[PDB]
Amino acid sequence: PKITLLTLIKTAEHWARQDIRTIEDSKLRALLTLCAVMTRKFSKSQLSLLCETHLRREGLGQDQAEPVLEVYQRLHSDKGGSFEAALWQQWDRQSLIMFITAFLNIALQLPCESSAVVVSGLRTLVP
Amino acid sequence: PKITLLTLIKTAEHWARQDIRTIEDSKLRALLTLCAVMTRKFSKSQLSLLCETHLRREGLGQDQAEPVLEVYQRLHSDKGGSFEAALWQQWDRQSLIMFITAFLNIALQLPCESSAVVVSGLRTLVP
Ligand SMILES: CCCCCC/C=C/CCCCCCCCCc1cccc(O)c1C(=O)O
Ligand SMILES: CCCCCC/C=C\CCCCCCCCCc1cccc(O)c1C(=O)O
Ligand SMILES: [Cl-]
Ligand SMILES: [Cl-]
Ligand SMILES: [Cl-]
Repeated sequence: PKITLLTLIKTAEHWARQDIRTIEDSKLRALLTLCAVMTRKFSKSQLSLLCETHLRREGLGQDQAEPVLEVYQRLHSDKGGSFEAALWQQWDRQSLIMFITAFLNIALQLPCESSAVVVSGLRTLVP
Repeated sequence: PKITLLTLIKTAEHWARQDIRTIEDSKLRALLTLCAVMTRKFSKSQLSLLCETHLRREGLGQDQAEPVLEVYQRLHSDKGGSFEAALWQQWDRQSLIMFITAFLNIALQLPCESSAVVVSGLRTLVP
């Protein structure tokens, strides 16, 4: 199966509605990759909104704004999956589960662009 | 209307099939924006394949690989729509229409990730 943009979305849709509390680590690791790839499909200007929506959904305090944003920024700028690998090792299983579940749900709802000029023009094309 | 990843794909699907000869400059300009945004949803490592697929579809020789790749590279690394705007100025309508039609078609079929480790993992998640 070819990993097109659409296939990537469809995959996120499926796993967003799954109970992943008792999946294998092999699939959990892949889901983290899915989150990283998806993060890089958003403009860097949307990371702050992604962080905001994450805090809101999971009911985290504003004290977690800095660390949650950092995770998204370093995923967005990750190369060779070095940070993604660190995140896997450093965090426990449950923490990764909740983070992944949150993102997959958020990602499908948030716009991938913030630029007003770009958004204004793209809205004229939407069927 | 919310410019999500899915909305972006649906807009590309629609306009890929449209005969965009005789359309207004406003919408033709917006389509160029769509191409630029869509280009940056591909990993840098896929630009070479995007170029190759472009040439083959349009029936161009390999002598056109360098100029076509340059366009995709500069769209990919564009900031503030600087290069995007220069394309509009420099290019004629037909050169721009042919490029847009070409891209919108090929983009929906090609993978947005090349890294075998990423692809291998994401493949295990596809429903
Ligand atoms: C049973 C033990 C007592 C429990 C109650 C008292 C202990 C409180 C902290 C225990 C972790 C719960 C999540 C809160 C931490 C925010 C997420 C985070 C931040 C930074 C590094 C991480 O590695 C993580 C992470 O992995 O979650
Ligand atoms: C097995 C060999 C590894 C050693 C190789 C060389 C050293 C370092 C590798 C790269 C960073 C290693 C993790 C530490 C920094 C990212 C961890 C993180 C992530 C997200 C939020 C955080 O708040 C944090 C955090 O504060 O830790
Ligand atoms: Cl941490
Ligand atoms: Cl902990
Ligand atoms: Cl004009």
